[PDB]
Amino acid sequence: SVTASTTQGQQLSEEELERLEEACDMALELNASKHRIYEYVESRMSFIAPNLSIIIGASTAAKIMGVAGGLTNLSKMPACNIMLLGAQSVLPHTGYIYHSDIVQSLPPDLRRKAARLVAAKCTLAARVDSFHESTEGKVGYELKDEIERKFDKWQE
RNA sequence: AGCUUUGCGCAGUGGCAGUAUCGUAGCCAAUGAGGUUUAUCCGAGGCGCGAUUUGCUAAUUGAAAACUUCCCAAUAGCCGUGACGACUAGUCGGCAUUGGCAAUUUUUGACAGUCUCGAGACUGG
Repeated sequence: SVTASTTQGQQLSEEELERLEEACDMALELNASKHRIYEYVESRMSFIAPNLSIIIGASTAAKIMGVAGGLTNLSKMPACNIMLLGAQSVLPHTGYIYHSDIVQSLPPDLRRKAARLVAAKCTLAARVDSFHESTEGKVGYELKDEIERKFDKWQE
């Protein structure tokens, strides 16, 4: 309001205002579509791979389940490849679980090691939901408590 | 029967030893430590804290450097002299101590160097 009192800006057209209006309307369409996709992918990924979704987050769980080629290919991958799963001058030897929110929830030098912590345990989680045990996700909850317990252990 | 591999133990030669060797009871660690190289790859301990027995010998200071001393008194050659003694003023033997013992015959150095085949020669300017 303070800088709308002094804008130094000229008015738009009617075509310019309606062009910006439909641009903002399709932008809200893209935002609501993104959140609809997010809700569906978290629901169906908590059904398909509950423990991996609990550890990493179900969108990144779906990304590393897809680029590996499903759960039954994600299990028989080691922990040192699921770290680099989704890789490609921005950061090297990084996968989809380096740019996760739970691996960016810490200082920038605390990052790489944390990737190896989230890659290993979720690999266990991936193996745990390659067979259909722990459908409620208790292995994911226990391992995720272990993850952020180690994160709080490293932090001050 | 011989050869031989791997791990461990013992001893020995040699090498290394504070960017070395360990402890860790605190935490983490193959359910993955730690990764800038080659990363759909590698794979072992890591971070902190804390360390760096025993016998022998030398040397120094110190009065004393840790295994059951100092001090006084006396005892442990010959020419003269004094007595005692012996033998005829003289001689001899032993004992004793109240002066002396580097000037040719002795005990305060004619010795030292050299040369020749047990024996001699040369020099000491």
